[PDB]
Amino acid sequence: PVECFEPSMLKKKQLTVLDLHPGAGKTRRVLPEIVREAIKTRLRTVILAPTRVVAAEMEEALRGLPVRYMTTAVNVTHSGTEIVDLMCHATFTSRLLQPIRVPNYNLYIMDEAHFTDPSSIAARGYISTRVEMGEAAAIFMTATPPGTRDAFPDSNSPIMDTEVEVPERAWSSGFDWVTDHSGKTVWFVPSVRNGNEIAACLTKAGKRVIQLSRKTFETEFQKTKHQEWDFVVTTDISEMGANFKADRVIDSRRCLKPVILDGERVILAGPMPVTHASAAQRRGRIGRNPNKPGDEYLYGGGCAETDEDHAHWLEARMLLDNIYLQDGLIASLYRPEADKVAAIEGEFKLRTEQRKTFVELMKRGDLPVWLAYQVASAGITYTDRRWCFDGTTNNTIMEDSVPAEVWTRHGEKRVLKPRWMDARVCSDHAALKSFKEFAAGKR
Repeated sequence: PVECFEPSMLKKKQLTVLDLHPGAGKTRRVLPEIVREAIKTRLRTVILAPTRVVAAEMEEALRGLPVRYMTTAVNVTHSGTEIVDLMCHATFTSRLLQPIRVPNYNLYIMDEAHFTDPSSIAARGYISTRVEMGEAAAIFMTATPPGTRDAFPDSNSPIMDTEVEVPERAWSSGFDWVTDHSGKTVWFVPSVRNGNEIAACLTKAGKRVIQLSRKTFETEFQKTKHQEWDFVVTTDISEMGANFKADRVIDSRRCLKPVILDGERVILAGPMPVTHASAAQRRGRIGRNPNKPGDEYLYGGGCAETDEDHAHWLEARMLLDNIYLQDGLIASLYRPEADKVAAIEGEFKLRTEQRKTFVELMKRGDLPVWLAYQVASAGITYTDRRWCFDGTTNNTIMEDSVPAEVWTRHGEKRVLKPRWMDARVCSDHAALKSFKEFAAGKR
């Protein structure tokens, strides 16, 4: 595997995967070395961060170098002469779908290039296709390169890996090893609700617990830096952009993931096995300090053998089939990922007007890719929300165990019952609030 950057990697037609184990200095050391060389050789460059949190960490590593930050996660003074841009994976792919002039970047740098968000998968397909066509160079950085299946990468200090029965519910006995520990534990859970139950159990046992989710990360993660705690109970939000001074990770190795059932609806299936890349990220929270040997990773089962049931792979093809490349050429998925989907290239290419609807439903509408595709390919216009109310009864959306209701643009209170059901529009309070506002015609 390639673990060291060399300037020769910046030549066109080169796609290099830098296999950088957790704690090896991917962002603090390697990324600045790449960016410095790119600037010196006058290469127009885009740096692709998986999240806003990671984008902000990159600015710290790149501080003082001329980078244009195309994210509101960073506020610095641009000189206007920067040739290096920085944006999130989703921003990049979203811009590819717009009628804009996507610059001809000579170099693409993708951090956390294992990320399986549809926009990340699609970005890797676009980038790798451009490299194969001879138009650019790319560097993909990750602890787990796409196509590899090692959940136990290297670390700065040896990690003790033990498979155990991991509790996934509150317990009154049977798991003394959880609470007998005198150190600090990061515990990964599949959902906020599940974490609430485990955190409540630990708190009743006298432990100090901080809970992390996407909603609460900004305020609560700071508390892990400045307050005493025994346990961090966190969703997958902490697989990237989050480090802890801990000596143990507990990982049930399960997650929820969207799955398309019978091509007809999307459910949040699981909890079911996490991917090797995710398990490696979770484990990678510990074993980071050479002077603190003895860290422990306690895990509850195996990783996903196939992630092909994950809806994100098909969604990535829906995005890529609708990104213009050259004379109606369609990019392929990155080769080590290409067999995760069984659709023919072009199956999801929409004609001009339906494609514009698709794009607007994802951007302004903030709908999942799969759902936006169903609506746009049905010939529905962006502002016509009648489909949110005319599904079959089994598509009724519930709020607190009663049918959810919305005041529509036409002044009628109607039960939310979309023609196509995607569990991601109502999987938590924030999602449901957002979909209600969409159904009411408020955006």
